[PDB]
Amino acid sequence: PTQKELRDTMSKKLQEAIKHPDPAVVAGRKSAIKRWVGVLQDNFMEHIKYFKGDKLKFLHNVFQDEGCWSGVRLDNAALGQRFTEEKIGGIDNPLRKYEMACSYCVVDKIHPLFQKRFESYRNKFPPGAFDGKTETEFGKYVRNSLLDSIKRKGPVFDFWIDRESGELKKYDAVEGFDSAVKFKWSEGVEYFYNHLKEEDKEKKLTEAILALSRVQSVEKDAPILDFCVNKIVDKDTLLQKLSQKDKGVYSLFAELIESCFFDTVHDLVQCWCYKEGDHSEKIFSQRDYELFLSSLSDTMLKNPELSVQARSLIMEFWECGSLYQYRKAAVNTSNYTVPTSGVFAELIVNWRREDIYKTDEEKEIEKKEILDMMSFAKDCFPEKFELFKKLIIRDLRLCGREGKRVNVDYGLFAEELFSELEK
Repeated sequence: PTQKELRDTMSKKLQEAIKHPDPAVVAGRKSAIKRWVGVLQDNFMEHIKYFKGDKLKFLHNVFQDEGCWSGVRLDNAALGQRFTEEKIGGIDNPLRKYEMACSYCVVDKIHPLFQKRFESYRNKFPPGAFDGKTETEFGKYVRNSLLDSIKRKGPVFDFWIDRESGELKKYDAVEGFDSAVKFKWSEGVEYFYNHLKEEDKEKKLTEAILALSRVQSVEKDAPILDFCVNKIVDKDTLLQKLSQKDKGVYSLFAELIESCFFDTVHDLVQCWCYKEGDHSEKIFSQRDYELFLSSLSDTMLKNPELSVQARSLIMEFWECGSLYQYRKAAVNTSNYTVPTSGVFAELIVNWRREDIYKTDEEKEIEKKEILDMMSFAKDCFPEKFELFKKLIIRDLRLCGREGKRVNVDYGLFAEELFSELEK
């Protein structure tokens, strides 16, 4: 397989650890595991790629531990403790412990774990005195050589150890926070956030959100945006600042959706779009709206374990009263195209998906959602509905997407919905 397939395989394997009565909790924790492994790029995959047997079992047992979770998000303080232990439940820790202590800001263990790394690294040099240097000179030389080597894997692994003295470095909370944002180091952002003075927290969170909410955003930005948005106390002031930034609101929603932070997007739609001057003021554009829906339906197919939650957010955008104008324009056919043809096609693909068991009740809920959306398209533009139908069918036939069974005419499934609609 490709590296992407190996990451998806590793995520799916670690997701076997997740069991919980609440389906939203299961889905959210499974998405958290996928972000921890890495989706489009390696995150912790780099450390665990070749783990099998007891090495994988150690990770399984960590993610099975209810103490490692805060709702649907990983509890980094608890994870850091587990990932720096020598053994848990009779299984040796397979991870590079100094690197885990750095990443999770386990400040009581970074220095002693680095000393063990330093002592073994020193063992590749001759056992005597080296080049007549003093012990301090030689210790500074080996430590610098070791840290210069480790820093290739990321600035976090050369952040905590003083080059001159070898001691654990101390950071002011603002300096650490800014460095962690620069490093796209989500664990460090949270660690230093907890050390900011109360009067500084809102300003620093807002700075981070405005800096990262841009079309240049990448996957490692999303956990930082999610963390910062959920720590903001005054969401109305945040919107005022973000709406002054070019594509700021679009970029925030888009990055959160693509990384499956669905609960956060739900919360922001409620705060910013379902809130009750100009009653019809918009905070994102018609095209932004269509891109939210298309991103959600694409994420739904890529992550079927989240399909219920993705559909919920699609319907939140669809039925939001302040967005009714966008909803209508989203089903308007013009120049032989309709903005939501792919969304409808992907909802149909999801509805007909059979690789995971779903009850007849869940299938009927999915079907009714689709029929209700199609009925709206027909009611808005009855004279264009025949073209609308053709475009959905063509979109189903033109794309071979995830979750779509090969050599199956999905257009026939669309025709079944269309037929029920007329009668």
